[PDB]
Amino acid sequence: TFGPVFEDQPLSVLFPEESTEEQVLLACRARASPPATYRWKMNGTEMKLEPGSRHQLVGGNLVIMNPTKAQDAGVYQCLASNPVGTVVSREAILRFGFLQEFSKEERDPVKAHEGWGVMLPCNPPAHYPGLSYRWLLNEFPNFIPTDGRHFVSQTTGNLYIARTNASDLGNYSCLATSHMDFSTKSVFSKFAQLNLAAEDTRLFAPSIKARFPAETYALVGQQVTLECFAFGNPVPRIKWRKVAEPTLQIPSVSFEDEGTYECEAENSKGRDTVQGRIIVQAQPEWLKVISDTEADIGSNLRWGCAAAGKPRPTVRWLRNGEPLASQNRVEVLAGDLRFSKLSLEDSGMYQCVAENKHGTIYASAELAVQA
Repeated sequence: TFGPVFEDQPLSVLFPEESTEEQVLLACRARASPPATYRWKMNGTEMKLEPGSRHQLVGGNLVIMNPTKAQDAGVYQCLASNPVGTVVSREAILRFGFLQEFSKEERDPVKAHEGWGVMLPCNPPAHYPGLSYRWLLNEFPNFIPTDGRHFVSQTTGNLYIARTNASDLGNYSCLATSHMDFSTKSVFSKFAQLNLAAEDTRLFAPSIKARFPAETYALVGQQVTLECFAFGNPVPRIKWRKVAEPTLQIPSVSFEDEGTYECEAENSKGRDTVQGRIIVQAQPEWLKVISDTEADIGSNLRWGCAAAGKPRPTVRWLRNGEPLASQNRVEVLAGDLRFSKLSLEDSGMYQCVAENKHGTIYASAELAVQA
């Protein structure tokens, strides 16, 4: 006979607001002898799963009836125990995917001058997760092309023109698109009128008005997009370097791509520059983990775990899914479990828990003290 070994664990779920399914599963199972009983935790609080209930346990599996952001969004964790002891699953995040439509309330007039640079605000509906942004001239689907006189941000979704013309006269609408697992959804706004008053004849050294953060935090492998677009006359040219498009794309980052990046808006009259720093981070991943150990009574044990990733993660310890700190019999150091002479009250499940700002991983094993 033996203690619980996880055969499947809950993974984070993006339940789309809408949906046909009137429920949401969070999987969990463990092989154990005798058969393993299950418990659940939400946001750190334990779950009441009861008879005539809405939070239903189906043999290890958590099934939540009619889920809502306002009631169900959060962090869930499975707990698998039997006479031998408890182990705890990875945390799974339950999030809700939605996109509202723009207000049927008309847009604020945005009037500028010909030759002047002008920004048109998207100001988009409530949404999760992040969106694509395109803009529309007069009708649908009459798209604005991104060419250098035009720029649509993928943060704010605001349209930018560096210099206005006679060709830019018309009505404008922001089209927000959400991409999720089984559905794309595009919503667009009421049409704002761009009025263009008397032509300015003057020239302006470029001013960057679409910047990118002082610092940008990304994981290894992530796509990275820094935005840099500038007002100016004549139409400024975007230049990038490490210390020719307005957005610098990094298809998959390695650690080398860390450092200060510089954007140069430069027309013939001057140059505006902007500097930001990319920090390359990484998830905790298991370098070494504890194994099911069979030990004699009164013996000693050197147990250990270590994890990679930036920043260097912190190794916790759990006994039967309970925060373990150093105590009479047991010694604790970062990722080290030293048993100063074993008792039978040690025969249980143990886990090491490595974690940083980016994630928390788990590794478990059974201790069996024998005579």
